[PDB]
Amino acid sequence: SKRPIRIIQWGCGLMGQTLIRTLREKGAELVGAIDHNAARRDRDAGEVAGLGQSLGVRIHPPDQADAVFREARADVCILCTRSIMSELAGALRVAARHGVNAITIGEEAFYPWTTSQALTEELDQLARANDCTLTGSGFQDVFAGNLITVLAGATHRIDRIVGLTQYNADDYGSALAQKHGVGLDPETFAARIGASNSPSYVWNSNEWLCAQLGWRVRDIRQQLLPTTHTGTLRSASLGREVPAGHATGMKAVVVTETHEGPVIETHCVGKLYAPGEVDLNEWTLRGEPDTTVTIRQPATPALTCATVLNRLPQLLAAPPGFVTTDRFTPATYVSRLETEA
Amino acid sequence: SKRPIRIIQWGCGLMGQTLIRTLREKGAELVGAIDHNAARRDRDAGEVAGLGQSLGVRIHPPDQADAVFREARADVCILCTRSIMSELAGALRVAARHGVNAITIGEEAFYPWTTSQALTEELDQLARANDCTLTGSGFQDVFAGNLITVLAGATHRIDRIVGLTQYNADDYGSALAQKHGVGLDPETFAARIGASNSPSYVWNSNEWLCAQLGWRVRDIRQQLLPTTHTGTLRSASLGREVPAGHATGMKAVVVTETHEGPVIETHCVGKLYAPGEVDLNEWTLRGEPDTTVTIRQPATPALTCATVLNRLPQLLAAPPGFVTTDRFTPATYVSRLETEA
Ligand SMILES: NC(=O)c1ccc[n+]([C@@H]2O[C@H](COP(=O)([O-])OP(=O)(O)OC[C@H]3O[C@@H](n4cnc5c(N)ncnc54)[C@H](O)[C@@H]3O)[C@@H](O)[C@H]2O)c1
Ligand SMILES: NC(=O)c1ccc[n+]([C@@H]2O[C@H](COP(=O)([O-])OP(=O)(O)OC[C@H]3O[C@@H](n4cnc5c(N)ncnc54)[C@H](O)[C@@H]3O)[C@@H](O)[C@H]2O)c1
Repeated sequence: SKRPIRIIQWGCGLMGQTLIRTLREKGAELVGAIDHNAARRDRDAGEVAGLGQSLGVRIHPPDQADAVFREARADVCILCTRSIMSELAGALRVAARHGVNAITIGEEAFYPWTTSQALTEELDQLARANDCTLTGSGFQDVFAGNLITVLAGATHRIDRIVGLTQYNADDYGSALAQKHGVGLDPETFAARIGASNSPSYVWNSNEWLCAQLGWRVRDIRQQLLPTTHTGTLRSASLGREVPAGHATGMKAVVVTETHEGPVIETHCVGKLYAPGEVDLNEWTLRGEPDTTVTIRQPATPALTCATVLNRLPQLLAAPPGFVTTDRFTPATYVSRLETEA
Repeated sequence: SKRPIRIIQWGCGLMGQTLIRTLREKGAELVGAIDHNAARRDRDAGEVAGLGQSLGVRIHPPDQADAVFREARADVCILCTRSIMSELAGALRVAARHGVNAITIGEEAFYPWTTSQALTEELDQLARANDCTLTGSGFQDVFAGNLITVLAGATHRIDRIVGLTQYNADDYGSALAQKHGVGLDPETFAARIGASNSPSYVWNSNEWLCAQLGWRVRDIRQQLLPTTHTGTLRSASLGREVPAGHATGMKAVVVTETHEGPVIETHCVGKLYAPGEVDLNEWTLRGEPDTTVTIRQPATPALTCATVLNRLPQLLAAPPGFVTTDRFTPATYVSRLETEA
């Protein structure tokens, strides 16, 4: 027989709400929900996710996470909270301590082996010790990952891979807007965002490409610059107007050099959109031959969530540890989130 | 403890010439060459492939194929000759009888399990008896194959996959132009091409998609129509002028219906090009979300040959038999075509 995959949603904001709705559509069961947001604490997860029915799954604050793991008998925790390993590791450790597989959309977690080596190695040991799998997925998994490596499989010689990924700061929560300097004046942007130069999502996803292609990274250079508009734009996530000339978000340019020779140059743009702007995804493999792929207006949030749910059967089957998706076969379409009973 | 992969090129026309040059750039060695073409017979394969320096590999006629396989001690035979299994079987039997892995760009061979079931089962048993693997690859492997299934892994619900593939009937040899009815008057086209309704490349590649997605085919419907131009066009492959109103090639529409419900609808055009026409590759996964992917002017011949060479390490490692690429992980970029001792 088959049974529902049993999921704990940790982070019940925009992406977590989409996942609660879509996991139920595919026959999975929400068995726990954790969020620290004062407005969502104590509410039913079905209500917060916009469903027509109460699920009888109360949103618990993270200080009660152990009790929800013990009670829930979950197969997997999906973690949609923060972007950087230091801010994900706490939740991933709770999942691993309970022997529960976890998959996060936190962008650094896609490939954190060099940017947060100590935390990743510690979680890898802890996941191995508790016979469960931790991984990072989301939009990058295909759209800055296997889309490129599938095309590399048809390429004679790669000299350079050149990428552009653009997403709408207002499709996501305050964390993403903050990381992108949305609403900062030019000086504060340069001082807080530019100067600290924290790895953009494509620093890690470029490393993921090199790992899957069998290349060794020899140098990484990133520049973070503010984006701008000629008019006022509004950030719904931060609930403030952004004057013309203030940062509407940021453009990251990452150049990843290899010992082998090929280079990966990726532009990563997260900003408020002026009228008629849309998400972009375009890659060129330069060499023999040159190949250019364009996704026409990728539905970035939907593609992020669908990839996570399609990964779950593989996550359940995966060997224990912190296992990044460069070590998996590509996500396949799964009609039903049901598992052998 | 590694050595060059040893290749026999069977078919030294346009694709075979590209393969002889490219295989060497990736570290493989040409150990045999077969072609029935009176103009290439007895010439050096390096010379025919446009190299500056002779390789000391004479092109042999296929009546001498056994003797060249016995001498060559090949790892792989690349077969670039004909399109349909009945016309490839002769060469695939020679490869298999000599324990040599074979990969063909013959379009039916991509997924021949239902269109040529008996030949496929016969070759499977012959390959298993000789500890070697036969497979079909080429442009379809990614561009009507794993490009679609990688995007399916980011999709919540698939209702329909709709594809358009257009290629230049003049980039390939006479066999492809003939399969497409190039230069036929409308009556002869109807009588020979339209009426027989032989499987277009996307009949087999849509079956390949269903196999990889875990769908069961319930019906396949194809219509073949001639393409036309308003002016005379020239086929370099046939050395023929094609007057306005004669078939410049053919457009296939294949609708592949599954038991599960999703449908794959693929439009496939192979023809002579009027001024400004280019190759096209565009796919839409309709459902949730809708995703459209476009390849800008794919370098279809270069992509065909590069995919074949990238597949070779997998072909060597593959279990014995007729093993279609739906059973492999996607082709990966290979810098070095080497194998153990
Ligand atoms: N493709 C991708 O990988 C991808 C795409 C979408 C979003 N993201 C990332 O995922 C995260 C969530 O995005 P979102 O748009 O849903 O944001 P959101 O702000 O709408 O977030 C979900 C919730 O997480 C809560 N939260 C944060 N830290 C928590 C913790 N330790 N414990 C409990 N609750 C916690 C917040 O209160 C919020 O309610 C962000 O870091 C974003 O950058 C990644
Ligand atoms: N992506 C793909 O899968 C793909 C793309 C390119 C070509 N093809 C197919 O592959 C074939 C080769 O294409 P090409 O452009 O190299 O054509 P080509 O005419 O240049 O082919 C090479 C030569 O093979 C010879 N040949 C045919 N049958 C033979 C046999 N039994 N023994 C020895 N030699 C034989 C022919 O005389 C021909 O000149 C065509 O049928 C074409 O339709 C498929």
